[PDB]
Amino acid sequence: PQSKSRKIAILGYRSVGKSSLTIQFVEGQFVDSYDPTIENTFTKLITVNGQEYHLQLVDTAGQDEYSIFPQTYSIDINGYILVYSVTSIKSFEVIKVIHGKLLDMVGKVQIPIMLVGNKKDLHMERVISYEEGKALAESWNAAFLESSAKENQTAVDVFRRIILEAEKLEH
Ligand SMILES: Nc1nc2c(ncn2[C@@H]2O[C@H](COP(=O)(O)OP(=O)(O)OP(=O)(O)O)[C@@H](O)[C@H]2O)c(=O)[nH]1
Ligand SMILES: [Mg+2]
Repeated sequence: PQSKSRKIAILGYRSVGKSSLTIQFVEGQFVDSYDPTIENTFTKLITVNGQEYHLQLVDTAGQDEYSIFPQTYSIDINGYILVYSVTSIKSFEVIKVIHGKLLDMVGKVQIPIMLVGNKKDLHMERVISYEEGKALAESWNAAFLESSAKENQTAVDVFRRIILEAEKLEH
């Protein structure tokens, strides 16, 4: 099929850069301001290994350890991008919680999860190492990657990887 349609949900603690990361991939530029997100939805094309896709990304509202995981993100989503900020020990802690909640609701289903460490560029304020994010991602059997909403290439690879992990379970 010339074109496949896959829906992606982007979850994580507030201000980690879910929007920026998404904007970078879709529009191509790095938005420098900060407007908390209620929920934006972009539909962009992207080819992964010759297969073109009609990617529908759901850039969700930041969540914290207490917030309840929304049910519409619980069904009919082909892949999840769980992102956190390497400049925040808090985003990392919260992501572990959101991951568990996600798995609960999704029931016993083979849904592809991918962990992303954002703000790779903010060297001076990095508080989490690469190896720590990796370990976690390995505890989940999820593809791990670090990225920078300013480094467009790293933003494209995040969404490219989720597709890659998607097709894997399908097959
Ligand atoms: N230096 C740097 N700043 C970033 C990066 N990614 C995001 N930011 C900044 O982090 C702040 C918040 O980014 P957002 O994309 O709004 O984060 P968010 O998770 O969408 O925010 P919520 O919708 O509330 O969850 C903004 O100032 C972004 O410009 C990055 O890779 N490097
Ligand atoms: Mg936002």
